[PDB]
Parts: sequence; structure tokens; C-alpha cells
Amino acid sequence: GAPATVTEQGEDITSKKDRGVLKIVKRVGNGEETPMIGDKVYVHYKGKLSNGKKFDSSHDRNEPFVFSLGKGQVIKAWDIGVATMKKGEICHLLCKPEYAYGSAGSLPKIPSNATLFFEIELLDFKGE
Ligand SMILES: CC[C@H]1CN(CCOc2ccc(OC)c(OC)c2)C(=O)[C@@H]2CCC[C@H]1N2S(=O)(=O)c1cc(Cl)cc(Cl)c1
Repeated sequence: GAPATVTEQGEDITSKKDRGVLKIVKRVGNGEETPMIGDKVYVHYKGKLSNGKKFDSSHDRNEPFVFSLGKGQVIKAWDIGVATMKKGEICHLLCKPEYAYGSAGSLPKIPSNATLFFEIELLDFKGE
């Protein structure tokens, strides 16, 4: 399925080239511009664990998730991944634990040493 496909066919978007964050662009976005550091970014997403369980979805809340890019307000994989996206893009991101919740995990839903799969849609980005 989609997690296997990004695992096997995704692009390594890490600066270290350590395959910690792999990406496939699923829906091509608009033009060429990507957000810059400190922009307010608006995303919809869903996340799955490697046991197949959904652990989160903004769609199910009927509101986007909003954060300031490149400030560590989200896991490293998201700061790295969302920075590569165009407005209107949908991508898949496969996030090894070193770019996610590491050995700690995040109670109650994310175990230790968890590889995470996300589908992310970049709705908008704006400077403040
Ligand atoms: C409010 C939901 C949000 C939680 N966060 C932000 C809080 O977790 C952080 C933030 C910054 C961090 O390092 C700079 C960090 O390192 C472990 C975790 C996420 O980064 C990631 C990515 C953005 C969407 C959500 N999570 S998530 O889906 O992995 C998630 C969902 C749920 Cl239901 C619980 C958890 Cl613990 C995480």
C-alpha cells in the first residue's frame, strides 16, 4: 500500500541523506514557490503507524493544523517535509523515529521507535 510504496520508491529529502524522511508528491501543487522559515503554514493531514492504525487526522476535526515553519513546533520530518511543498501539493512522508518521536514515543498513541506515515496537503502559507 502507500506506506510500502513511499518506503521503497520515495525520495530522501534529508540534508544528511540518511533516508530518515522519504517523500512522494501525490498531487502536484501550484507554481514553484515553497514556504519560508517562519511562515504560518496551514495543512491537512492524516497519520498512520506501521501496524496500520490511523493515529491522527485533521480532516476528522474539520479544521486544518496551523504552525510556524522551521521552528521545531512539529517533528523534524514535518519541518523538513512541509518546507519542500508547494501550495496545493499533497505528499506522502515516511518518517523514521529519529525525525519523529524517537525512543520516547508519545503517550498514548505513538510507541517507542515508531516509523510514521503521513499524507499531508499544504493548504496555504503566509508570512506574518
Ligand atoms: C497536535 C498534533 C501535532 C503534534 N505535533 C507537535 C508536537 O510534537 C512535537 C513538536 C516538536 C518536536 O520537536 C521540535 C517534537 O519532537 C518529538 C514533537 C507534531 O509534531 C506532529 C506533526 C504535526 C501534527 C501532530 N503531530 S502528529 O500527528 O505526529 C501527532 C498526533 C497525535 Cl494524535 C499525537 C501526537 Cl503525540 C502526535
